[PDB]
Amino acid sequence: FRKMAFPSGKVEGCMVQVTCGTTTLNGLWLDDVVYCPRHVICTSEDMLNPNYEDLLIRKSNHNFLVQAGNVQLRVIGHSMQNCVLKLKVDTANPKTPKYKFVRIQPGQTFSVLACYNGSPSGVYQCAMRPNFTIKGSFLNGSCGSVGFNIDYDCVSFCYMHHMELPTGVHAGTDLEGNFYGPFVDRQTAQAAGTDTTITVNVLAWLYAAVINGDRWFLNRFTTTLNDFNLVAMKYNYEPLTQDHVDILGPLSAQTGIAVLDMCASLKELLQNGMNGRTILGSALLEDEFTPFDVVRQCS
Amino acid sequence: FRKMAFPSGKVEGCMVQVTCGTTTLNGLWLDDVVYCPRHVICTSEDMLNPNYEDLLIRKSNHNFLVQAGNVQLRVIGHSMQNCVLKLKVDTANPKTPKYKFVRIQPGQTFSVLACYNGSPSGVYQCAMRPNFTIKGSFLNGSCGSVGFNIDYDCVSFCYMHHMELPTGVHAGTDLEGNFYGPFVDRQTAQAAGTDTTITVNVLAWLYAAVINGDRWFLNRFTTTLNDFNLVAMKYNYEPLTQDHVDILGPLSAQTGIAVLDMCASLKELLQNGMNGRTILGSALLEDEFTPFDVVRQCSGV
Ligand SMILES: *[C@H](O)[C@H](C[C@@H]1CCNC1=O)NC(=O)[C@H](CC(C)C)NC(=O)OCc1ccccc1
Ligand SMILES: *[C@H](O)[C@H](C[C@@H]1CCNC1=O)NC(=O)[C@H](CC(C)C)NC(=O)OCc1ccccc1
Repeated sequence: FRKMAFPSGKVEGCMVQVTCGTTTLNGLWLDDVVYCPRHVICTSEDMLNPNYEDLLIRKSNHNFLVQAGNVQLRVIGHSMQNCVLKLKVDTANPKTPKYKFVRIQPGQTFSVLACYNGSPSGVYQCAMRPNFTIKGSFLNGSCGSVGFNIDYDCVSFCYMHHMELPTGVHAGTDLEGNFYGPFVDRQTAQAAGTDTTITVNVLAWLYAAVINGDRWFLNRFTTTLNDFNLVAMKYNYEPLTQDHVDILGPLSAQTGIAVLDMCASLKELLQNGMNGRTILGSALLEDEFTPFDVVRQCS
Repeated sequence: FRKMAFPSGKVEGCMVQVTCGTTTLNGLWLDDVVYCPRHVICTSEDMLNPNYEDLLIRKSNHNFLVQAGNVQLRVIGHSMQNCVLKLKVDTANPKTPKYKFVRIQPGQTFSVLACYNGSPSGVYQCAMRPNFTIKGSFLNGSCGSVGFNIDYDCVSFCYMHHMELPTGVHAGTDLEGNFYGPFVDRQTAQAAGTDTTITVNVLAWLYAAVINGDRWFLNRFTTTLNDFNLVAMKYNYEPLTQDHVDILGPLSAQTGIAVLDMCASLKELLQNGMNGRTILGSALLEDEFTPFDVVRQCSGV
């Protein structure tokens, strides 16, 4: 049982490099449009406090240098949608997959294809934290890298990278240009809300540990849904809903452990700690596997 | 600090399915050759105790179904090389990347593209353990999935998947069909040797901590390589090779911390524990990041 990302080939064929003056970042080329973060139009001084509409009206098509590998693509239009710039190009990307733009909810997961200068560097799995940050691995020049899920050949784009907070976590937008969370695309120190742990994910991962022959944390105690949620909230865990309990149904049926029995197990785990033991090789309770992630990997 | 796979697109374009009778696994299509585990030619019952030379005698080119998606590739020749089958097909794969076949050492990492029915399913980072197993995530029908590194557009294939051991770890071959470790492709009870911690990777991880400012564990001592190796073995840590000292060179230069000084720091951690302190926010010493993985992630490679 490992943190597993989607194969990135369908997205790799869409990455390009976008340059305006001195600033370089990545763009997503679908059909005849290139999507990228709007702060590519900023100089260093601009970034500190930009007025984007005012900055954008002063740009021409030829201020945008888009490169797909060695080939320049000619920009023939441009518009702005929220924090995302849409560059109309004179060539259609032949490698455009079947795709959709989706806005994901907190606790959901996706794969990130980290890119620099329009070239893919690495792929890894992330979750949208409840405070709408993501614990990523991004360096300078990674903006415009996207997050995605893949279902039967259709790529669901859910994230585009824009920045790193002073705490080292990351913030971005959906493909419509709207930030996840209370962040803005300005070069200013920004704090996130207090993060919480994704409870339904922790339970899914505890079920993964059982499917893989680890049971040390189980007990014979029981709990009601409301009594578990009281303890969970006390420990900065998100509430468990009945929808979550249902979503865990297959994992419960597979292992024969009722959801509320696994809740009792996690409650003890939260109140006693792990006593220096590990679960699936982890000294901490892991919350970036969804129930579907566990099912996909285990079955 | 997270495990990051290589982008998998160059390998995805090479995955096909190979069927004999009812047995289907994955194959690797490079130029006009398809590489796959030789037990594709086994029936359910023949896997218990297979005679591969005799099983292959009864096979002809026309007994092999090679498909890229639903499109059949005609097999025009077959041979066995160690535990892999090489199927000559009549079409050169137009998506063949620049590539090499390499045999990796214990402790080296690679990305695995897990495939089923020749269809890629996920990608994750693995390390070759010192007992020559990998802690993989594989299901029925994953055999023939490959593990690989990429350097400057050249894909180095290092692993092809063949089996699961009773402890739940996995075993396989290089792309010349030579098993890593002392395993055989027979459905027999086999057991991985006792595992050990990958010292060179723990050291890499200590350097990564130092690069990020977490350096409380740096002590005022040093040690010789031989003295360190003798103590490390007492803690179930691998001995260091001369090549291990050399691949730590770049991190040693970047931090100004001598490799043998860092060794003496790790020794103190082994003899006294961490005293309830963390390193990169972990209470456990991590051993599946190589020196290259640390560099690759701190740079924009
Ligand atoms: C895009 O390549 C870049 C990604 C950052 C670079 C460092 N790690 C990343 O993920 N984005 C920015 O540099 C971004 C641009 C703004 C105009 C949105 N700025 C940023 O991330 O700095 C945030 C920050 C500002 C001031 C203090 C502390 C952090
Ligand atoms: C090839 O797809 C398969 C991979 C196994 C399937 C379960 N998880 C895996 O990694 N390899 C075999 O089935 C292999 C074939 C022999 C000729 C080497 N046998 C094997 O792995 O035996 C152990 C085992 C078999 C079936 C389920 C679980 C373990």
